[PDB]
Amino acid sequence: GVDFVIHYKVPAAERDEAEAGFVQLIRALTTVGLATEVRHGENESLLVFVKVASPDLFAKQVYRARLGDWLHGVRVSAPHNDIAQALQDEPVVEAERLRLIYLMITKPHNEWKHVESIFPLHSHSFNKEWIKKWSSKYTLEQTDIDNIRDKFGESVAFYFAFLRSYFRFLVIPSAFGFGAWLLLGQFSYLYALLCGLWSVVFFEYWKKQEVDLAVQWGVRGVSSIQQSRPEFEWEHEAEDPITGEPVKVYPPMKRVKTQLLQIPFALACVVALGALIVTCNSLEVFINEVYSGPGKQYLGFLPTIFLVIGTPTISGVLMGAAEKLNAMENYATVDAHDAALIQKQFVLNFMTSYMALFFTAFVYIPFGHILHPFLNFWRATAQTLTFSEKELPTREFQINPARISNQMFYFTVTAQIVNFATEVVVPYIKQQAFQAEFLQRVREECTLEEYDVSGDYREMVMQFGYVAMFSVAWPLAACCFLVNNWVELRSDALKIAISSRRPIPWRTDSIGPWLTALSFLSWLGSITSSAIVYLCSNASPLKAWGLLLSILFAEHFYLVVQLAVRFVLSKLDSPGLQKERKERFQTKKRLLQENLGQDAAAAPGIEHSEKITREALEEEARQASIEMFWQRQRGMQETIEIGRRMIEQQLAAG
Amino acid sequence: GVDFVIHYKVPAAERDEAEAGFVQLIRALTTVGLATEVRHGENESLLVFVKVASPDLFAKQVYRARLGDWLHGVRVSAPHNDIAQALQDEPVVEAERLRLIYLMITKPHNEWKHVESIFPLHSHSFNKEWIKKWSSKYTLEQTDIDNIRDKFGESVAFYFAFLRSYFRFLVIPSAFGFGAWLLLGQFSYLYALLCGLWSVVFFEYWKKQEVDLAVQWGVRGVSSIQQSRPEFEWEHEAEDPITGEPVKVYPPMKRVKTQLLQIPFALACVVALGALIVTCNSLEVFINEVYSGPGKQYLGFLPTIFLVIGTPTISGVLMGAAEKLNAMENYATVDAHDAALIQKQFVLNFMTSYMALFFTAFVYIPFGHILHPFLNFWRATAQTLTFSEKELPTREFQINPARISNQMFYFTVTAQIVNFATEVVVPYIKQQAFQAEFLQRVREECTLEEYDVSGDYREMVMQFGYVAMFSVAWPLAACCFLVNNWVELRSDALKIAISSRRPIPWRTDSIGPWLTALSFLSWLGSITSSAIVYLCSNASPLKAWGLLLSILFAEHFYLVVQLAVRFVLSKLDSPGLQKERKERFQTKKRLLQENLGQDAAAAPGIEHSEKITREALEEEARQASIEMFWQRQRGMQETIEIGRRMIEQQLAAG
Ligand SMILES: [Ca+2]
Ligand SMILES: [Ca+2]
Ligand SMILES: [Ca+2]
Ligand SMILES: [Ca+2]
Repeated sequence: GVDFVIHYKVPAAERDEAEAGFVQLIRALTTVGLATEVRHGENESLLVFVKVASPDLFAKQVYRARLGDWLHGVRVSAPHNDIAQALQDEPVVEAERLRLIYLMITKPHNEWKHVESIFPLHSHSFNKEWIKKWSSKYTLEQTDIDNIRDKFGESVAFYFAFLRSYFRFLVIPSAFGFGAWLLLGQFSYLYALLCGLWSVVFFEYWKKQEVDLAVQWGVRGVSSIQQSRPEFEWEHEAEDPITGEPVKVYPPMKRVKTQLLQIPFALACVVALGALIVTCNSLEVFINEVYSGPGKQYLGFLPTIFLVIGTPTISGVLMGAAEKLNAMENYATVDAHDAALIQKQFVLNFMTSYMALFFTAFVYIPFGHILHPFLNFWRATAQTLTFSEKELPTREFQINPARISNQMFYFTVTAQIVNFATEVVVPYIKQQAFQAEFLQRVREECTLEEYDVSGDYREMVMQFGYVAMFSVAWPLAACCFLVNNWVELRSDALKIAISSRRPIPWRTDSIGPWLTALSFLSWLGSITSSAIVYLCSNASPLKAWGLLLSILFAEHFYLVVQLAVRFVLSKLDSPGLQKERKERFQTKKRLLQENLGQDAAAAPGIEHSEKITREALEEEARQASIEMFWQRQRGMQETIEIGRRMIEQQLAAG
Repeated sequence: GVDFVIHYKVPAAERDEAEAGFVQLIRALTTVGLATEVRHGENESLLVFVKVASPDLFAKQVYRARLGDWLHGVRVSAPHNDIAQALQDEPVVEAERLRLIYLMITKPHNEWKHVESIFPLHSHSFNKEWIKKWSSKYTLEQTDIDNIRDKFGESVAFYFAFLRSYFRFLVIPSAFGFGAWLLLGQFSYLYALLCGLWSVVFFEYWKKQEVDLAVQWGVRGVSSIQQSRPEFEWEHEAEDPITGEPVKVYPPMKRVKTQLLQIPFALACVVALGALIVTCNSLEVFINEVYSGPGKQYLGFLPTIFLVIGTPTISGVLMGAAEKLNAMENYATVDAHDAALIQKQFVLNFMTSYMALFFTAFVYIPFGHILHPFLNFWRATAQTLTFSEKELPTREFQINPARISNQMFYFTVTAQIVNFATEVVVPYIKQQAFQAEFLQRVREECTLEEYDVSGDYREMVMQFGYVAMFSVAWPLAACCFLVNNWVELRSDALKIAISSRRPIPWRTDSIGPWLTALSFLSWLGSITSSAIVYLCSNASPLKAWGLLLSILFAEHFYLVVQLAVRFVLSKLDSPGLQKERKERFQTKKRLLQENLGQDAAAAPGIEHSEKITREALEEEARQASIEMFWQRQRGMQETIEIGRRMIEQQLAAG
């Protein structure tokens, strides 16, 4: 097991001595401001190793960070022992350390004229047992995820927390999905209902989980604490309505107006990518269904090639408009900025993941006769390419309902197998192609890319969409994903260890933008599922009332289930919210104890009512100093006897 | 201006001396336990006047109440001056006083074997200027509502706060409603969209307002503080997960199961009342449209008579099932119990308010030919009643599309005019029929019923439903309500003063159950409006795609607008939530100041990095006591020069 003695590593690119020297000078000048540097240079770029010297001055800042998080309400419990030494009963976590030191480097004490990167080194001793402990287990445990947070951070930890929770909830649709396939058959108006019921439950349950995890890990509300973006544009400067600190203000409603440009942007993505996909699909239909002679197997690959060339090209242009629009929307924090870019990308992701299926389930199978003009375009076009005047041989366009079954098999089986290769084997091959002890190891790790949680997030989010929307045409889809996800936990853990450098510890109290993505896919999947069932069941397909009622009932079934599930979960106890609400109580309680001598939160004796008589006496006397207003027959019994006397008097009248 | 010197009044019914005497004895025995009693008896029932004697012992309990509200998080700011006398810079409010002693009277220190009632006396001096100041103003102000809370309480105050906000938001549909009527015409697929847009805005805006009002009045979360119901059934006893106090527990999910019986209950109400209303409507059609000879004007009243007899009779039975089901659901607090009974009643209210219109807009006008079997039933039935064998004269059933216009005129004009009479003139007539100074006045006031906020709440809530659902067939409806609501503010204030006794000060942080009612009416009104537009426009009415597309677009327009409005409002500042989040900050800040000497929330000088060198020296020495692991070239410049030396060395290779 190889060891490490470094906290962070800073490589400074060496182009020309003039600026490279200046870079090395002041970067050193600043780093030594608070942290030790040992600078050994390898691979034509100098490597500045940085670690905290004084542990006394470090824990003084770690504790100061604990206070900051607690002050703004991010941390549930204060470190109010007030002595930093004895406060290490809650010891400094490696992620907590690595994060806080990263800040000292990356706070406004740096970022420095094209520094190559800043990254911590891995822990081979930890990564070994990591992939080992998980490859032996059939079932992961919460403490395993807690360990992930400890060494890497909540940003990485939540994904595994999400993937794990999504994995076990995926058992349910694997159950009645197998049962639907085994008994009920394809296109069942029952699996769709159970799929909608499931999607609502899993989503609402995970939202409830995120609060608990945020409280457990003490990151609840960390999103509005992180450093604001440098290139954030602000019109004026005011006071924080909470903290009172000088915050730079930019009109929220002015941002809302700018964010309205996502509506035409989204349509542009649906049109651009959609036209690209529906075109390749028409070729796929023309080449296979409509014959076109020898070389068909050679020709069959050609439309697939168009996708590979077309997708990054068209979406790359659209991404430029996204990145440009993202800056215009002007986000205060790095958290909000990257979360908005991801949402913009989701429209691109949606198209390149489902449009092939939409074309099949809503255009191809239920109608298909509208594809004839598309087919003729390829008929004439291919004739030109042939160069020979003779017509390409042709046969009647016949609709094959097995198309939706073949595509679903790809996305659920074949596409997931080539995923394991692309996500793991291809990066590992790159290492093989590349092919003191610290330095060689550090050379290696310097090369790798930073781990991106977003890539792993969408792979599962887009996968969920397949279940929510198109699994009614292939009920065995959930089972294929269930198997994949077990390996996905292992595989993603494996690539973090050896295929990428250790990511900077970063904190979030939610999966973020992916929540809306899941929620949208779940809703649209209620319309999609039922609509597919009606159209693909194959009486004449009466689009008028037949299609719309199927959608009307299933969508409203989804909406009612939504209200039902939330209602039930709202009456269940929530550990996360209970902790925060209890600390707040006791904190308020403590001040009361200190201020009032422990005695607050009995009833006076009857004899005290004589003191009551005394106060009435004192009132009368003060009024006696000075008409009907002050009348009292004082004493307990005097009133009783008068009232008693009244009782027999009133019956005397009767 | 007549004055008062009493806080509360307790009349004890006198039937037979044995129990009436026992009632008078111990009720007195208990009342004097903490409060003064003067007992003068009038109108065959003894009147026990109760007021607080010791003002020193009273403010000691008022302040203790302030602490209680603040401790549980209901109050934003503590009364932490700790001296009750100087804490009257926030003086004791009359409602605050009256509420707290009502508790003193009615907590488990009473309720006492059929005590007639317990109620405070009005303030004629205040009620005079009340109706005066509002009858002079064109526009009410927040401070006017604040005054209402002061003398009556938040329960009464919220209604007027709701009515006022609902009144001014009702200006908007009065605007484009007049415009739709003036220009666009009836059944416009544009007013409906603006109606849905408006309903979402007003509702979401009011929800935001309730938080602010709750914070302003310091009642935020008071619902889970009030005394639990005596007849609440509890299985076991545990500790409050927050307070730690012994709370009696009843399984929430066991209640959820019991609450599932509202689904068949609702259907029973829709069927029972629905059958009753659709029957009277068939008579209305038979008597007017289908002639039936002389006495038609006399006969015309007969179906209306059926409604007046039928409605309280059928719904009275259904209410018994509601009251029975309500107890089974077993609610912990009186707040939750009455809120659930109101929700059950809403189904009855919904039917008796809109079913006549549904019959017109969905059965009568767009079809009507399905009414022929209903008409024949009355044809034969009337023949039997006539006693003469000769057939009743008959004429062709002809559909009149002006029916929906006539009914809408009733509900918006005529029904609101007879409302002013029933809600104000009829109670005032009752006083005229009824026709020392303390005695005369208190005798009069004892008779009056307790003010019910629920009655005034539904009148406006059911009115809102007319706008949200059926105003597209009568766009001038909002204007008629706008005029009514201005008077409604005045009139309801007038009946509280003279038509009813002063209500006990009671606190809530929301309008409660009416929120869901408004939200449901707003949603259903999106389907109702568009469906009405399509069906009542009057090509053949293709129910299949035509009706459903109209609903599909308008409902989804509603759902998207919902997300849009919430998104916008979520980026606006909320005064209520800002106060609570700031106190929590400063409270946490204060403890930090006390504990750490005011100094927490600069950067060390470069020379300190020599102390950094010192700590590295201390590390080495301790390791020196004891291979590649501990390597350092100490000092700022030693690292710089080595790195510098590396620079020209690496270029030498090149
Ligand atoms: Ca994979
Ligand atoms: Ca992955
Ligand atoms: Ca009225
Ligand atoms: Ca009213």
